[PDB]
Amino acid sequence: RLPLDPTEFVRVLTGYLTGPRTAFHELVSAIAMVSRDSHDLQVAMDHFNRELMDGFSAHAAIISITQRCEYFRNCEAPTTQVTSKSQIPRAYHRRLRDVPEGPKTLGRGWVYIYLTPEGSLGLKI
Repeated sequence: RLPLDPTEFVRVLTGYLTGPRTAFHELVSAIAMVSRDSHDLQVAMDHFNRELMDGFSAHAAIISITQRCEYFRNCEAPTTQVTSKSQIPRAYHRRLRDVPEGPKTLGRGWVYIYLTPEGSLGLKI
């Protein structure tokens, strides 16, 4: 069999989501981006399937990885670079906040630290 890579991880987990793309899709993508190898991805995936088995929704399970899986819990939120604020999805605009110094952890709910030419805007879950 084939161990996981980020792309398949994102496809499997976001399969359980519906509706327009929201910060939950981005949280899935952040979890995939921030893992160090296939082992972290299958930790996150095993936990996700555990939480669905327990009857949690996909959304709850996704947040539950950031809370209960110890690696992702203590992980710096990933950085995305954009040419401007305009290329950040529009629905996120109202929730963007400026970003502190130091640990912008996934456990504390961060998803993306966007990099813009004038500012470093953070998006929470």
